[PDB]
Amino acid sequence: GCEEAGCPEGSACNIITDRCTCSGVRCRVHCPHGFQRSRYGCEFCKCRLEPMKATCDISECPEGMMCSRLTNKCDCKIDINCRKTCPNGLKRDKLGCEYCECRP
Amino acid sequence: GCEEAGCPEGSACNIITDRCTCSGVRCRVHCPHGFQRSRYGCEFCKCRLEPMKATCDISECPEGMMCSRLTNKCDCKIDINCRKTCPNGLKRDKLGCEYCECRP
Ligand SMILES: [Cl-]
Ligand SMILES: [Cl-]
Repeated sequence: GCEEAGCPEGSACNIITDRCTCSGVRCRVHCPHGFQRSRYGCEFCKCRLEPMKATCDISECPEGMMCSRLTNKCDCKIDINCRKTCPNGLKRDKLGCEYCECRP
Repeated sequence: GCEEAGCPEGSACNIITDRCTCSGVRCRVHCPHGFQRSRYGCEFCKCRLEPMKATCDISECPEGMMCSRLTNKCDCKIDINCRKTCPNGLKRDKLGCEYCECRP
């Protein structure tokens, strides 16, 4: 987890994987609602237009759904019933949810 | 200009400076309206919600205003009357326009 620890210089926290695999924001802009992220979980230097929901828990979620660490809403299917093998791993959608297609 | 040429591997086109100083998108997502950019002019892997205006010319512009290469709208003051010296150069705002404050 880097969501707490933080990251070595030259890397930033990926909010999806909670690993320091991101490059980090190449600026020092003040963003009232924080920085936007790529759908794969890295911040970049553009301000969000509205706040990210602060927290998410499975207990809040509908049947068959779980939290997205990208959106902190119950956006992701719990079971995407996917039996593909991928080198790059699976694609994520715009809500940061994996679905059953290999990353190109 | 990289807006046409394109960029060497490991770098991508900065739409503001038209120099290959960007890292490039670390994905192969299809975005119907293209990728979002940081306010300093680099694409990242999140899809735009609406299209960028395709083209901008000064002739379209109000008095005292010129095109933003970020937005292709007449967003920037032509004269920000700024006589600061900055190592990092001047800040840009969310429309990609310079204004009279040194980058931290
Ligand atoms: Cl911004
Ligand atoms: Cl996206």
